[PDB]
Amino acid sequence: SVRLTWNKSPKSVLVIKKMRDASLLQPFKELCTHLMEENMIVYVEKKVLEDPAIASDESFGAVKKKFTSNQIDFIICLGGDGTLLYASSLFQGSVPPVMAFHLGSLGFLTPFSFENFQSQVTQVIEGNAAVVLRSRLKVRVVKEAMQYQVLNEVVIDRGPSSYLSNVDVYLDGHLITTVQGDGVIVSTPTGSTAYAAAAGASMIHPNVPAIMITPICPHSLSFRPIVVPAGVELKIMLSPEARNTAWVSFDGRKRQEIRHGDSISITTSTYPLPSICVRDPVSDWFESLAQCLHWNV
Amino acid sequence: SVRLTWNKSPKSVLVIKKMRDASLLQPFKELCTHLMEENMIVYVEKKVLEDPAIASDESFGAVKKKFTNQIDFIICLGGDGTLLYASSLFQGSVPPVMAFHLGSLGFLTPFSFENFQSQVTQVIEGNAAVVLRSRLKVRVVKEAMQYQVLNEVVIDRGPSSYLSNVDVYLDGHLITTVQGDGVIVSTPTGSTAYAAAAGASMIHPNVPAIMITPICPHSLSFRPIVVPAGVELKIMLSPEARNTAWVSFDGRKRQEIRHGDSISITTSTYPLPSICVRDPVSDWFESLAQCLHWN
Amino acid sequence: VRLTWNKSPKSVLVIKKMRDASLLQPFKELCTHLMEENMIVYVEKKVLEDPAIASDESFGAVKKKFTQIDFIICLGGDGTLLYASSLFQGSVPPVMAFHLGSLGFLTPFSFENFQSQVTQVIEGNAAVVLRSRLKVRVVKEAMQYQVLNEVVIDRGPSSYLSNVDVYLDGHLITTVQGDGVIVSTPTGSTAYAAAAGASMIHPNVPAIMITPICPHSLSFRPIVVPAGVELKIMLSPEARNTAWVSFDGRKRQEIRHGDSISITTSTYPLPSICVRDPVSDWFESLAQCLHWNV
Amino acid sequence: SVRLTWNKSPKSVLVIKKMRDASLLQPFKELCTHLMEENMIVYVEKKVLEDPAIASDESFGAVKKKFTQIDFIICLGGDGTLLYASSLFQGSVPPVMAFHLGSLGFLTPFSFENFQSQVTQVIEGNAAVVLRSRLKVRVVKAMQYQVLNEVVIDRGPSSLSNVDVYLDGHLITTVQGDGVIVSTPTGSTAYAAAAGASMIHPNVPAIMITPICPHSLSFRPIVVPAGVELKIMLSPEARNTAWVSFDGRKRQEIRHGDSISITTSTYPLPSICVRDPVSDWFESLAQCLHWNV
Repeated sequence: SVRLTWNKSPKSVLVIKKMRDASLLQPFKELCTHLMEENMIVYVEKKVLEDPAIASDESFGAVKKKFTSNQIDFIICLGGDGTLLYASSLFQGSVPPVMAFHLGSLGFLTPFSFENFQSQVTQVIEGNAAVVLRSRLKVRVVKEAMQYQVLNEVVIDRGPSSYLSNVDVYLDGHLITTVQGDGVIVSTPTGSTAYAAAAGASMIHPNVPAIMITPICPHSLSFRPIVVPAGVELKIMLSPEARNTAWVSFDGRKRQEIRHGDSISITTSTYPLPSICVRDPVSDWFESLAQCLHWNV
Repeated sequence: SVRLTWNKSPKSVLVIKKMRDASLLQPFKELCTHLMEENMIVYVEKKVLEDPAIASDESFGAVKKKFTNQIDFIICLGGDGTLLYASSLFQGSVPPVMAFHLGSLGFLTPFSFENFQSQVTQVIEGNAAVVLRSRLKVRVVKEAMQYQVLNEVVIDRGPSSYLSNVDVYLDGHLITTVQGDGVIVSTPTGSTAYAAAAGASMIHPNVPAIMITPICPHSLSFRPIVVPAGVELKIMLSPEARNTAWVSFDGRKRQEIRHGDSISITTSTYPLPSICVRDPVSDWFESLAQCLHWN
Repeated sequence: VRLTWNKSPKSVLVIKKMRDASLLQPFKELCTHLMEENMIVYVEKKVLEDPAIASDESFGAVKKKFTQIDFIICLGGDGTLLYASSLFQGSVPPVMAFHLGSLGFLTPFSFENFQSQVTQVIEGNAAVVLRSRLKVRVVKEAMQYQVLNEVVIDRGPSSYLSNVDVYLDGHLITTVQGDGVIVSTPTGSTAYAAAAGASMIHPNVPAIMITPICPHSLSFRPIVVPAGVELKIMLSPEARNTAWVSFDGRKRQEIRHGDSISITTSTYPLPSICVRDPVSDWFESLAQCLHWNV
Repeated sequence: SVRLTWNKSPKSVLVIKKMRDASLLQPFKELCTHLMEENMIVYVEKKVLEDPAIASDESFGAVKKKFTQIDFIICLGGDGTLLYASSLFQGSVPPVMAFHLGSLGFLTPFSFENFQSQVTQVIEGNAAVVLRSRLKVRVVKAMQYQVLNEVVIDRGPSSLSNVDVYLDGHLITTVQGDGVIVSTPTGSTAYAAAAGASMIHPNVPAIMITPICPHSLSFRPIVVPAGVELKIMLSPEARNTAWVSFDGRKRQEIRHGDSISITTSTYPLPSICVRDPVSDWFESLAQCLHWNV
């Protein structure tokens, strides 16, 4: 039940929109006006302020000139479960608190509703609103060097190919299983409702410190989606007696092939992602399950 | 349980080897010598009799010369892939197929290689039980190309990313729109194939039905369904989708399907008969036990 | 599918779900219309004795005209058609099931404009689904049953694992260990069998399902076998305690070491009339009731 | 990485046997003689030393008199003995070492071969342990229970079940079906696994909620933070009694006014690992339930 900690009053706001959506153009204008109305410096993505849709409207040009890594104090995200992934990408270090709004479809990371947004934003800036310290994974891909921070899942699966994958999974140098099938969806508790859920994984509340291992259509019918303690060091590498190679993805981002020499190491990060909740960590998660994924209906 | 009907005594044998396996050389040589001992014409794949392993061994050159709608009986070597190749090579009325498992045992390879001469003589002379395995007549129409599929036809997100939105029409009615990795519409014989890894139930090959199984569906309440055999399926991309989908036929040629393309699936009239070592039922459960660890 | 009455229908057997006030008034409207035509109406003798139906003197006018079955009309959801099969161990006549409120897998017909729908079934030809049933025979150290949805062998007033052997043509296939088994017809694939992880089978597939209840082994999945097979389930000799058998949520009887149960597809199917077609009715039922898509 | 802290050298040992097995009769004699050989008091259940098998054998009568606050627990049997060990210790339970004579379970890491050398290491040296979580359960009609594997609320001698589940005062779900199998991470490999639950390592501090054959096709097992307050009670509608079981112990009947509350206990069960907590758990998966062939 961590409430909040500002230390110094907020002054920098990084507003990130899902883009490529006309429906989000108009609500973006209203929020920026109110945020700019208060004595708060507003950061917006560099590419966002130069789209033809935002450039054509000369009415909004009044505040466009007042826009502007390590000085962001608070993040506002527009969009459902596709924007918070991008927010974590720009912050490999300590990411500030993130408040996500759902305009239409409601996701697992977007509790706040857009109606009466002025009152909700003022409460976060002035008052205290409860947060969930969501866990993240740091993955290192060693080539025979390149870290990543992953919020939902890292997937090691067969890319363009036909043969079943044969990749070995190590847990603290104590090789546990060799998964044969499409792949594995090693994931955080936040990703338990993500693509990992489609593979038969159980749904973990984001306050449970753990790392999940879930196959994608395993060949063995007794292979279950285990979950391991948070502080363990994983290591996934191709088995030496295995034809064809495998591809790795990071929250639906850059895909790079791993061969008989490359190894990926997974460990829980020390820089969590705080997401603000509208009511409380427990009720919002269960409300999200029913409204989005139909947990009980 | 239909046994056998030769009409005329067998004279042509088509032997397919799994290939790319040195362990299959000597048993193949022994079987070919035994078959050539009898007055039976032996057909072997043309590109099989040109490998460096089969060319270097000059001892086998004594019988190498005697090789060669004209096949009466099929002998298969390999596990669960050789019968796929045989079905691919025979788009019409495929003759009876007998499969031998040399090491690993599959769902389509009941016969053991020990005392192979006696088993082959019994199959040729006597009557042995068969399973008339069903196949699918998939037709892909472009904005023209039929295939016969024994295990499964898969429509999934191929060399690309992002979710999939493809519509499934059954007898002209949109039954469902599957979102996820894809769908594994398959025969009962494929119920133990990759369709099984996606959560499908295990259907005995004497059940006349067609299965529909998703690959990691987005909705938690979307269970595999099985539909009557004599149904006409039709899978095509949803109009409100951007990324195209890729279709595979038993792990064979993959072709991307765009908005204007549709695939139609219907039970074939040319089944694949596979001879059983003991009976059509017990062999399936034995294969489930050892091959797949059913319990 | 090409329904022929041979002789025009004259006997109608109406079964109500009972213990439901909401079904009292709709029952009155249908019986008046059915009695309006020159058609003998059969109703269960215990139906016309409830205080609710006796108190209303207005309906007493046609109560006397109630009373070899040619056609069956059912009211209720997924619980009435099971009772309809119970009274007919032989050739059950076609059954038309109405849903008032909740919609089930056995009840396609909507109660609105029931007069037009009933007249079409009586006069015109409608489409039917020949639902498969199981001839279950229990032999002690003989009681024969007909089961439409499922026969379940599981622990009852006790709490321990189960070790029961499943024989298939004398070639015992597995010893299921866990809660039990839900051997069932395709019509029961949208029932308690489905709650155990069974795939949903269209009722035109002629096969028999075997679905465990919480099996102890992780790699043990529901199987479906050809319809014409003879199943035989009996307790394993090296197993303590006993198991209990249920027939569509009906009488339970304990089976001990010497008792065996034999299951075989019946030769007397249950014809259920569909509103549009055998296929699209089933898929609509999946979405509206079991949420197969959402 | 805490391993063990005896503080005071062990002097009291409670040896509990799975019983009802002739194969376990002989190994029981060997261990008790060796444990009594060292200057260490041995406790045995009072009903154990009265069976015809133990009374008839006059050879073992030499030390039968010397049997008699427990400092260390030795268990014989597979996955059925530590449940009995938890029952006798509702407070702080001492370290528990379990031997698998034949069948290999999840709470029984130690093998009986070269037992004497293994016993000396535990008494003298330090061995790694798993602080397994337990659930304190209150049934209010205030009879508490401590549960190691699972508490099950399911239909019993009857024929669906409509029972409500509350989490910190909020109705999270209403489960319809056979019932709910709320369990600890140690119970994830127990009958909770047969219900479709994922397999949780016993070092993950969480509480699992899993249905038993739920009516809805989409009702996935959920796992919640350890320090949360569960409260399960019958729905006001669908008046039919449900039954509650605690690791297969006394099955009670819950009516409309009965409530069951589940929270993580503050008295864990320390089970001694054989080589290390991580590798031992994966070894048990391969042999017991054949996880990935």
